Amino acid sequence: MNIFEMLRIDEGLRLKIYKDTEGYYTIGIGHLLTKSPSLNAAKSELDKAIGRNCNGVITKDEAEKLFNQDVDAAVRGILRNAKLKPVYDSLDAVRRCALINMVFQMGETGVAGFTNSLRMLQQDRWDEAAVNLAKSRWYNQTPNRAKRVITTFRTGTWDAYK
Repeated sequence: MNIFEMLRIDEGLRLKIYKDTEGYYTIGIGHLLTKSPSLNAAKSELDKAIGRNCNGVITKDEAEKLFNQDVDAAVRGILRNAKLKPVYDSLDAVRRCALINMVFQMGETGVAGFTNSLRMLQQDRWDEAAVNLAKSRWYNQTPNRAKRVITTFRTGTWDAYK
């Protein structure tokens, strides 16, 4: 298992514009297009992202490309984030993927607010962090995914992903 595989499992893959769990326009492998209600805005952002007139549809390769960019950007985001980097540096390989996953899903900023959990993670307090992590809107709104991520942080294994 690796980050791509994991995320691929958590985000699914769709070649047509779709609405995510929060109702926002997305495509590919969880690639957010816009928070705007306008499908036109979305089509626009999509064409700008891809570099051609897609008319709401893309190819698999195109999707994978955005995906690569997105994972790369999150890693980097992390590495540049003063609150996040240290955490990431203290974690083992598996747990690193769990952190990237969150960041991909919610943004560096959002993640950066999990102050208490992060601290616990830093200190290797697995179960404590897991409990704290579950006390969140995140958990309450997308429980299955959250559970997967949580478990991963909890155990340092890929069991939740089989």
